[PDB]
Amino acid sequence: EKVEMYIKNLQDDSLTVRINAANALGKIGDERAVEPLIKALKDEDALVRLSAAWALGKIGDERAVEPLIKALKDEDSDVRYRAATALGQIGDERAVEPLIKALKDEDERVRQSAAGALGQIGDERAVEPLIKALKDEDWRVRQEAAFALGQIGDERAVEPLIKALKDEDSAVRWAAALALGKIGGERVRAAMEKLAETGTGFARKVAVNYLETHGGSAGSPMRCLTCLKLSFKPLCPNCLNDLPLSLKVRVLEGVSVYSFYAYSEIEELIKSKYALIGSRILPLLSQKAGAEFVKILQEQGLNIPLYGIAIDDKIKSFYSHSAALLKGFCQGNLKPTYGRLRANNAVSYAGKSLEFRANNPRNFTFKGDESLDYFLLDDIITTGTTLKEALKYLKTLNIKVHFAIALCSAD
Amino acid sequence: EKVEMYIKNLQDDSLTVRINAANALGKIGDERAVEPLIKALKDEDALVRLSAAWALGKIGDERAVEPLIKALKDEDSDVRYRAATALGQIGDERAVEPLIKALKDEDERVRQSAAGALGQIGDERAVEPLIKALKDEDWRVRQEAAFALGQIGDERAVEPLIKALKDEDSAVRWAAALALGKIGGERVRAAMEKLAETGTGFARKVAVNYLETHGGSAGSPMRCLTCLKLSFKPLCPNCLNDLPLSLKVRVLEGVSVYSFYAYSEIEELIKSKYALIGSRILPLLSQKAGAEFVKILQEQGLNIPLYGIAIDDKIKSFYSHSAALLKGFCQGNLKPTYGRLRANNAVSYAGKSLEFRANNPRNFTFKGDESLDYFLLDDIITTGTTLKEALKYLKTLNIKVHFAIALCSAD
Ligand SMILES: O=P(O)(O)OC[C@H]1O[C@H](OP(=O)(O)OP(=O)(O)O)[C@H](O)[C@@H]1O
Ligand SMILES: O=P(O)(O)OC[C@H]1O[C@H](OP(=O)(O)OP(=O)(O)O)[C@H](O)[C@@H]1O
Ligand SMILES: [Mg+2]
Ligand SMILES: [Mg+2]
Ligand SMILES: [Mg+2]
Ligand SMILES: [Mg+2]
Ligand SMILES: [Zn+2]
Ligand SMILES: [Zn+2]
Repeated sequence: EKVEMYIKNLQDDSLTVRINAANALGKIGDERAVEPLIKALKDEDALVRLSAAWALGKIGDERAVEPLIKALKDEDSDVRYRAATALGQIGDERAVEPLIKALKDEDERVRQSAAGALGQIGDERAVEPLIKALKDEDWRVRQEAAFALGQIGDERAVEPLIKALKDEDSAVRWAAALALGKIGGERVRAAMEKLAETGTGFARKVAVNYLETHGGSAGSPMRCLTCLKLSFKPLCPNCLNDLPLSLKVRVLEGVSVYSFYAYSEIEELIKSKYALIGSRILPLLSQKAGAEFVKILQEQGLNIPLYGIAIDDKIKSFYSHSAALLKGFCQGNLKPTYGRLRANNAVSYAGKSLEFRANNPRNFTFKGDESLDYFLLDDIITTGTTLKEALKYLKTLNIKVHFAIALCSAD
Repeated sequence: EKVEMYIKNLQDDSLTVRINAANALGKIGDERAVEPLIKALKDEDALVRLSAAWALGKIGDERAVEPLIKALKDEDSDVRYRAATALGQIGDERAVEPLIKALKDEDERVRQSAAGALGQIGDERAVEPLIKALKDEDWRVRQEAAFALGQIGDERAVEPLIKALKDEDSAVRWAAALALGKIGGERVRAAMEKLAETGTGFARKVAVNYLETHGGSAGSPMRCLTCLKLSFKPLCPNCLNDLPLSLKVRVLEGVSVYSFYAYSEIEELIKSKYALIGSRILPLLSQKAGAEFVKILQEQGLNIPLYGIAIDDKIKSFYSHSAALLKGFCQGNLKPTYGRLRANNAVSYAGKSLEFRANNPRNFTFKGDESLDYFLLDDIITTGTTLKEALKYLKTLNIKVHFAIALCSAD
């Protein structure tokens, strides 16, 4: 590195060489450049003074705090702006009182950068002056003071920030709503409830999102089961989107079988198929799967009306589980049919060997129109025994089965 | 409707007619079918008894509560299961004590359906018996008791549910973690902190998501600026994904100009370009835009290395705003270049008429290799004055400008 070369270039006669040396020492900043840059703050030209101030904040050494405090009283508003920004970047408590005075500066950029620096330092002494800054003539200063109050997290700012939600500027209302959510509490919850209902823009977005996780509280309010956010469906769209959809194809009895999820990735959701609460989760997964499958059929060219057959469930389930899973999957040219195929025995293959499954068949029975174009759907495929049996049985009845869907794959 | 026809079919001699009448009255359920269905609960066949019980819960009339309580002591476990489910669907407090006894049933399905019904009713009296049910031999009963305790929301269940996070079944741990998050509090926050760090599966997912919004609390912890969730980037991927990306194309000086967002949809994020906190939001938006644009170039066939030129920013910004916006956009065959194009005046067109803009030009200056394949990038297009001027200037210098990018559109 050339750190020591740039340190020498700070005392050059050429202005463009002195400036480039200060900017270079801001990127490749070493503690060796701190003392030479402190001297560069007393340069004749303001372009060198502001570049040295910028570089000192980028280095972050506590030695530059006192000369940067003197640079807050500089004749040039660009040098004052850089000194205020740098003081917050360093984060030393000594800059708090000098930065509080900079909040009353003539230049709106110096006021704004001093407010942001006070939030970066996080000292409680800045709370009252930043509350006054929420009534500045420049909206950029108001916005920066609201953001700084949220970074400090002092409750003394709650009522002034609630009044800032009625500001004329959209970015100021947004900064105030954010600051409120960062502080939290009962007065904030009540302000968010009014802002979500009557507010607009990004301020309303913050309020709506805050109430999804904090508000709406009740013993039994409908919530998402993977993130606990308030949601009418047991899986919010964000959580549903995060579920890994892995498409696989196997050929069983000449019929193509499509799976959409791996058992290892949705194990708990599958295990909860006979739970009261975790029941309505599977129709959400099959709706996601059916939407991708309908695109596959269009790419294939299979645009004929198709009729779904589900393996009829027994009294061991809370509701018509297969009917709900099939109703969710069906969309586009897919249409659901109920009670066409049923097993004469209620044996469970879960956790059983391939030998047990092959020796315990479900005696299938078909009851419906045989001239229709069908497809069968089931929740999971482990060994393919159940599907091979259903396909073989319907093939003997001369029934058109275009494909089979097994939502989840364990094979 | 045929409600009164099905009411008569309940007293038919044919078994298949009596069953279909009870099932039909469960879908097209009227209060007129309640008294006939109460009589159908005392049928000789269990298939009629369970269908009448199912239909009574679907109707939800309080008159069926007492005969369904008697149906909890039925000889058939399928009729008991249906009576327990229906009692929770109605939600009458009178079923609480009879359902508490059903938690000790021989059939694991009756115990499970009674636990879920107790959670639907929401009465506090079920808390202690449901806590005992968290130690059932059947994991489906344990899972249902954990879900029911979360629906009641009584704090007496916190410590037994914290012990359920160490259950041998994955769905039971998941149900217990959900129930804890639904109750909330300091003991829950501490249990979520250990579960997020040391747990696995969906139980860990719930814990991680709960801590993103409730935990990690500090005065200045890095948070998302649209949902307040803990996030190192000022916009979490979920919030970034929700931002409406609207691609538009205009031709300025023969050069195609691409925009990716509407000003009306990201107004506050654009307005905050010169704010300290809201600064790093725009490079996130241009990274999202550049990822879609790189797919457009591949579809077009423009696979040549392209070099980005940004309109150089002045001392009015916190950092190199254009450099950060260009660095975020560039990916794939797009490579960034800095300080090649600069305006000799710092006039601001924001909120000015088309007349003001056309009479106040930015005297552009190019400094770089002219033989390169370039593209220019800017944050917003309102009237196209700035872009028409930059393109016209570079065209006179015989410089290859393949296209222009204006992240945001106000035109
Ligand atoms: O590919 P396979 O080896 O045939 O296994 C798949 C079958 O296993 C499950 O049924 P199960 O018999 O366990 O019924 P259940 O719904 O009563 O648990 C599942 O619902 C499928 O029907
Ligand atoms: O399409 P147009 O009509 O030319 O307007 C677009 C220009 O307006 C803004 O610049 P501005 O002059 O406001 O600079 P600023 O960043 O200092 O506010 C923006 O950054 C573009 O340069
Ligand atoms: Mg099954
Ligand atoms: Mg559907
Ligand atoms: Mg500009
Ligand atoms: Mg990038
Ligand atoms: Zn969710
Ligand atoms: Zn977010």
